Amino acid sequence: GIGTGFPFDPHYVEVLGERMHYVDVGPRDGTPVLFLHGNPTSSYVWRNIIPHVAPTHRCIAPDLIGMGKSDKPDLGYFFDDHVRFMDAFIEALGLEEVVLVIHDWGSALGFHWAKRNPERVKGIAFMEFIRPIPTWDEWPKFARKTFQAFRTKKVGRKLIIDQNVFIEGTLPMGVVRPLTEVEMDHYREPFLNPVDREPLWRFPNELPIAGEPANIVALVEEYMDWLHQSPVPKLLFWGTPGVLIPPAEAARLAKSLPNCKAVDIGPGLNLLQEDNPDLIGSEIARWLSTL
Ligand SMILES: [Ca+2]
Ligand SMILES: [Ca+2]
Ligand SMILES: [Ca+2]
Ligand SMILES: [Ca+2]
Repeated sequence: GIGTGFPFDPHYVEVLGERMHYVDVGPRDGTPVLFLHGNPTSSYVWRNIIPHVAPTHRCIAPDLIGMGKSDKPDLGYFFDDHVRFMDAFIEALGLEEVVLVIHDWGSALGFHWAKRNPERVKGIAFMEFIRPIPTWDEWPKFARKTFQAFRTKKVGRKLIIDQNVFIEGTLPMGVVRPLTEVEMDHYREPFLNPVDREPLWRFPNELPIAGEPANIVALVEEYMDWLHQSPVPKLLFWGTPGVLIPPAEAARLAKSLPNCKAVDIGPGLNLLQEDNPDLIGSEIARWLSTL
């Protein structure tokens, strides 16, 4: 019922000497909409949101370096690595201003880029995004020991790299409805070879939890500082119970952030796109027409 196909012609562009894959549809009339996925997804996660937006706006959805159909160089796949590649991807497309639609680690990339380039951002729609997590008590109990293991020396790489737990297990556990075997094939494909799973493991180790990694905590705090000042139009989707963003936090941010509307998508964990793609895509399209 929720679409499982990926009916988008591949686009490729060389970025720092590495080929990155992206979706590019819609009319080049006006401001393009840049969709940024997180862990462990790809542009596949936007496949049922894009068709609501492409009738009126150009839609661009890259696969992060080391993910999706993009090349897979020997990197640490730290956040800093993703910043370098995403900075250069956006410059390769010869764009000017954009609207961002961002999720999970794609939201850290998007917010950090918007803070450094605010004249180029005409709106941000965001969901289940990277915020500072003061203590492990704010991580959902049902996932807490596993994410602590992900961040434990030796233990975490055995789970994520050798056993592929983030794809086989954490991914479906971040979706309320069951994922199909075709959907799982699309998500599993980039990571069928264990040596290619480094980004799946480095990302949970980059989460800003209880002050560490200090560099991530600092950068995320700084773009949240910017978001609390900037007049940029903001659209916050949120679900219950969520994962990164509990309902109480969405409610706080909908009052504190300027020019922000919050949208309740109903039941949702992390991949809100997979539980209510039609509300998310439809409401982004309505919101775009008011900018
Ligand atoms: Ca090359
Ligand atoms: Ca650790
Ligand atoms: Ca299933
Ligand atoms: Ca602050």
